[PDB]
Amino acid sequence: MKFYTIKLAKFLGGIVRAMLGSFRKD
Repeated sequence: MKFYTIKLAKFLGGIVRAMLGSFRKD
């Protein structure tokens, strides 16, 4: 494949945490 598929997945998987990480439980 474009191999960029794995790269993007990581990129999103990096931001996904950042979003949730943005909001703190307490």
